[PDB]
Amino acid sequence: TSQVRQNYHQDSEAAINRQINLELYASYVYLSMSYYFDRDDVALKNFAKYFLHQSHEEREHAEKLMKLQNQRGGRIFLQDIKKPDCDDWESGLNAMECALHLEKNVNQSLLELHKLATDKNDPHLCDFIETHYLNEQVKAIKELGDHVTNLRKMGAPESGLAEYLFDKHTL
Amino acid sequence: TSQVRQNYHQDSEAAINRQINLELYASYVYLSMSYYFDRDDVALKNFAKYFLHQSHEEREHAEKLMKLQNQRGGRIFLQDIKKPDCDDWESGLNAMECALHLEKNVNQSLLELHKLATDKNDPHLCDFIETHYLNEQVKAIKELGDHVTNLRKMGAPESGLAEYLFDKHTL
Amino acid sequence: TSQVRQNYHQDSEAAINRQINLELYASYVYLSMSYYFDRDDVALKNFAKYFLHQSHEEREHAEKLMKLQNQRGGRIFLQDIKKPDCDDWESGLNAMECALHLEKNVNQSLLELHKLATDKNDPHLCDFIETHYLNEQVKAIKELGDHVTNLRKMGAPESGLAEYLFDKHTL
Amino acid sequence: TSQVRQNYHQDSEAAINRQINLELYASYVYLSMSYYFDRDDVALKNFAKYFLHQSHEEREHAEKLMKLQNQRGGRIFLQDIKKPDCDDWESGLNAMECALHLEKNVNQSLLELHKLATDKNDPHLCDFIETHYLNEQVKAIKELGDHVTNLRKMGAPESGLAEYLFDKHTL
Amino acid sequence: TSQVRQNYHQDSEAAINRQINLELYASYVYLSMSYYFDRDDVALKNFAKYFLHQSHEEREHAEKLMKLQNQRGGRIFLQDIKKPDCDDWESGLNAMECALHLEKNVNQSLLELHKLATDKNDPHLCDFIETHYLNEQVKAIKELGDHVTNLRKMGAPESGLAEYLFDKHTL
Amino acid sequence: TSQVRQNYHQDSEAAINRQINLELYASYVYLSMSYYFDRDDVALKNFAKYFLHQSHEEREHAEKLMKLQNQRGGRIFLQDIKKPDCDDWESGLNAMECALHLEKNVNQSLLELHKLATDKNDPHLCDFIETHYLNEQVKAIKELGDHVTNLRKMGAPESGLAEYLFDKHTL
Ligand SMILES: [Fe+2]
Ligand SMILES: [Fe+2]
Repeated sequence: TSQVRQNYHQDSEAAINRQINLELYASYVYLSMSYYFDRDDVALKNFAKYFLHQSHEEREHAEKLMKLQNQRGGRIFLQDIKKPDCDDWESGLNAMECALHLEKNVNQSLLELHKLATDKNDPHLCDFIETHYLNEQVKAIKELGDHVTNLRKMGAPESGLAEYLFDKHTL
Repeated sequence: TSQVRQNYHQDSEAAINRQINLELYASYVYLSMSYYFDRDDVALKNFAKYFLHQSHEEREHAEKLMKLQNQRGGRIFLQDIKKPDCDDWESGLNAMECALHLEKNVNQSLLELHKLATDKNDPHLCDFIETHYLNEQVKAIKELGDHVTNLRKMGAPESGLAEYLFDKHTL
Repeated sequence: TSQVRQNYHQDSEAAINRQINLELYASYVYLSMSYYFDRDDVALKNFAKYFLHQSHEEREHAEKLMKLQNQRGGRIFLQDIKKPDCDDWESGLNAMECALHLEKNVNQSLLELHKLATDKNDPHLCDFIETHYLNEQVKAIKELGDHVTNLRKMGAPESGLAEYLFDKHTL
Repeated sequence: TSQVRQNYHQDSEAAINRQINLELYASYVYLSMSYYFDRDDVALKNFAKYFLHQSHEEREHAEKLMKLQNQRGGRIFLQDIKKPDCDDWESGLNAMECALHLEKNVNQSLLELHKLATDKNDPHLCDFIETHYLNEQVKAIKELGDHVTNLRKMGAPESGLAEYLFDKHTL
Repeated sequence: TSQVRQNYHQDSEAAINRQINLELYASYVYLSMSYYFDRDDVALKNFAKYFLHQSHEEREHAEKLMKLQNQRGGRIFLQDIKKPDCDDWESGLNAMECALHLEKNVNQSLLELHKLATDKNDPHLCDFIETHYLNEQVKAIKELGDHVTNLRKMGAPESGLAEYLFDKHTL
Repeated sequence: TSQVRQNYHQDSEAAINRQINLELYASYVYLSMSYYFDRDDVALKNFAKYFLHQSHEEREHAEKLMKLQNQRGGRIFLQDIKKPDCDDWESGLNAMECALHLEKNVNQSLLELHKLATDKNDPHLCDFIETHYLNEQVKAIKELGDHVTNLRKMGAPESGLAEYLFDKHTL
């Protein structure tokens, strides 16, 4: 080769292609969670709106990485998006615990993207990862921890009054 | 024949006359439910406002069917409106369960009105039933199911805090 | 039961339950009259709008009596609403004469409700009947008398120009 | 072939070409009626404005059918537009009776277009006919019936005061 | 089973689950096309904005079908989303031809969904398909046909002036 | 015749009846041209809007002549409107050339209407023709000549870029 490419390794190009697939898969998991809470035998509307907003954010993360790949001079290759591991999510506390578990994995993958970028002397890539992806994750993790603590203290999962009142007052 | 009548069978004319009576009877059942929740030993004001709104909607359904009957060239015949089957409604969950049971019967009657219109080659009547009466019913049924699920989970009927808080936050 | 009941007889409770049924029956009669004048071989739109307004007023009278019954500490019991005595109303002068005949009967029933209330020493009930129901009746009767006199003088019922011009200028 | 054609029969294509010609012919009949009522020995201005509005509506019906034909992938073929059957329309009641007679024929032709569409498994065409053409006809027929009834009752055609007052108050 | 389910077959439930997957796959194909036209050796910005808008529309179609599935009383099951068949799209006329080919397949699948709903006596489902999905498809097909015709006439693909001027003036 | 007729010959009455038919026929030719350019294998939207505007203007010319016939005291007689001579119009330059050829014929017919009015001593008719119909024609002819010259110079008909750019910039 490209006429705009300068100081961009092949390994970085492969790692960006893996992160794009990971973000699309997370967006699909959140979409499944959202429409579980819309059923007539679950019926909690603010849980549903919350997870639909999360699903709309992961997709913007993916599109931003695709724009970076085109700016630096590499080529995009897409893969299959696999289906989520759960079909029924069982409760409102259980979904929050699974969401925490997923955001920690995404954070762990970004940290290795950053160590690869520093092993190759690519300061533009290091600055991109630090500015756009690293503070957002620790904020999301802190919020999900707060939610899980409050739901455990109110008395869920073996109490429906707890999840009804949490649906009303926090979300 | 009448000078405006064209492609309108006698059987359709009798079935429309039966549906008008069914809508008037449903309006009278909702009016009974409403003023049960206004008594001084029940005293729940948002249950009462909710059922009064439902009562005002059924009467508009009936008047729309009468206008159709006059547009196509048939004649209206009215019958006696019978009294409701219950006098005391016992609880707030119990009334929602009876309301669900009533809306399902009205839906079942509309489906046979539609099969009769199809067996007779009357596309104007089929379009009227599909446009004005069929999506409204499935929406009403989905809402009443949501309400019953939430009230059962909060712990009603053997808990007064549940119905007090449901009166305040949902209705 | 009741904790709010004070100075309220059983006979008064039965008479209020009869007046509620009478008001619902009058509302049903006016609804029949209204949709007779909407047919394509009668076709007089302001007669129809006038009788539809009367039908919407009788129903509010009934709901106000139900609220009184709950305020004083009695219990509501509903009956069957019978069908009207006429199906075809024959003319525009004929319907006005039947309407006058019906309002006089309702007035006669209120006068006996008032004499019962005074025979029992119930001043709250006497004040309710005098304030909300007695001047409205004499005003409605005076108006229907005016209408009948004007229609007879213009030359109805054996003149269509008369009822066309009355539909247009007065109503 | 056409690159956009899918699930569209030749018979449907011929029937749409016949309906276009029928709508153009109806527009020409209404234009003749309009300018009859503008003569100095007839002189009724609101009859004339009413029939000119009807003439402007039939032409839009025809243009909408031509747009459908181009959307589905068929080809338009035009024919001769014949002249109306009457030159002098004789009265104001007589023109309304002829107008009713014409709208009933157009309705009868649309009903066979719909039965052809269902015999061929074309749901897009059935939905087009039901949504845009079938309720409009029954409304037009009900209105013309009202007009004819009122004019007969006022005493037309052997009374000029009747048609003068009807020209002034209804139209 | 469910407490809201009435007149809903198992076969319809399986067919809706297949249509959801088809809509998600179409959205992913459009997203691939969009970011091909953003490369530095292709560089056509209005082609890219056009295909990104199409990608955002398919996802709303899918979410609407999921809401229907929950309203009627069935259960959602998700599958893997496969990757697109092409990686490099070769030209601007070539992408429009592939887009036409895709929309025709989606239309063919909806027509069989409708024939299944008719063979089972489900008028609510038939009305849903006719109102929300069938006119939209024929409009999209007519537009893509227009685009392909204009690009072929201007002289593409063996002329860069053609696609530059089409990028500027139409899109 | 008539009580308002004065200085109006029978020959003038027949010539006005012929001009009305000529204007209706021109309106129908323009309507055919318009919907040829809407097909999916022609696809030029501003040619279509231009010819639809011309079609709406010819009909107003005809209605104005009918009003004059009623003002002077003659009687209107209508004939059959024949179908256009072409079905496929082949190109944009070709349609512009046919339009020029049609407007010249209409002008030639108006000039003989004027010579007839002068041979009969009818100054009101001469003033009508001069004020409302004669400058309009020479302006329309000058415009169509401009269009044909520009299209020939750009390189049509054997160049699609020419007609695409003329569609965009002039119309
Ligand atoms: Fe609270
Ligand atoms: Fe240009």
